Amino acid sequence: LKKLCKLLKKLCKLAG
Amino acid sequence: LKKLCKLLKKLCKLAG
Amino acid sequence: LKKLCKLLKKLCKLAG
Amino acid sequence: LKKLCKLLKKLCKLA
Amino acid sequence: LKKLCKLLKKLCKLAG
Amino acid sequence: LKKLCKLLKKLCKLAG
Repeated sequence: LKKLCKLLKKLCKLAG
Repeated sequence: LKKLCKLLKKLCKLAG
Repeated sequence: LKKLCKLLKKLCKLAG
Repeated sequence: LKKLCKLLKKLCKLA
Repeated sequence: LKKLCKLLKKLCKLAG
Repeated sequence: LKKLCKLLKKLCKLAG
């Protein structure tokens, strides 16, 4: 999923 | 495994 | 996203 | 929960 | 990486 | 945390 992969990416950015 | 769940929880905590 | 973390938390809880 | 697990299964399988 | 895919698979297996 | 995110990015980049 491109949606699952976009959400994981935004979780990483918000956490960093 | 119990380590992965700990990192996923902390990622979310920081993300939030 | 809040649901992903929420689904990931349930996944980790059921597994432990 | 189960759809996510298949998406994860599908992600690892697609890589 | 191959180790991540293995734990995710274990997390799901156990959680069901 | 940073390692997990780097791996997830790759999994997502390799997958598509």
